[PDB]
Amino acid sequence: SMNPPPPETSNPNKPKRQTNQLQYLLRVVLKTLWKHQFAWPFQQPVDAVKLNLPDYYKIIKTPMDMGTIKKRLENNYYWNAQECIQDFNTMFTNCYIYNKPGDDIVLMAEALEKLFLQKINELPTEE
Ligand SMILES: Cc1noc(C)c1-c1ccc2c(c1)[C@H](OCCO)N(C)C(=O)N2
Repeated sequence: SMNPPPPETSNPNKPKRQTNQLQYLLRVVLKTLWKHQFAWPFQQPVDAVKLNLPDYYKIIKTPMDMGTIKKRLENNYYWNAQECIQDFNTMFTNCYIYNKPGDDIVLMAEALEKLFLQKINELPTEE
């Protein structure tokens, strides 16, 4: 029923870094997806109470959303690009797992992912 606490977006005991790749992830990748017309359902954790989806957090045990990702990048939560790329993949994967292959939300995720894969194809090599 109730929503779980959201994923953490800072942690005093987790080592922080900024790499040119993480800068690219925030400035080009996140920026491009965030502003997209299909971004809004992904800009914050799935609110399963408000959506009336009691099974969401019985099914999805590794939630992720772009709001969480944006804050992680802003806080320099990550050590490397892979951690961030992983968060995006988890977000898309959760969507494809919970929802049916027809669904608008799935089609939305697919277009965002297609864009994601384009931008990530041009990730710079490290400075
Ligand atoms: C993301 C995600 N992954 O699995 C689910 C379910 C979502 C999701 C999150 C928020 C919303 C919706 C779906 C839903 O559909 C949005 C597209 O119609 N809706 C009507 C809405 O108001 N917000």
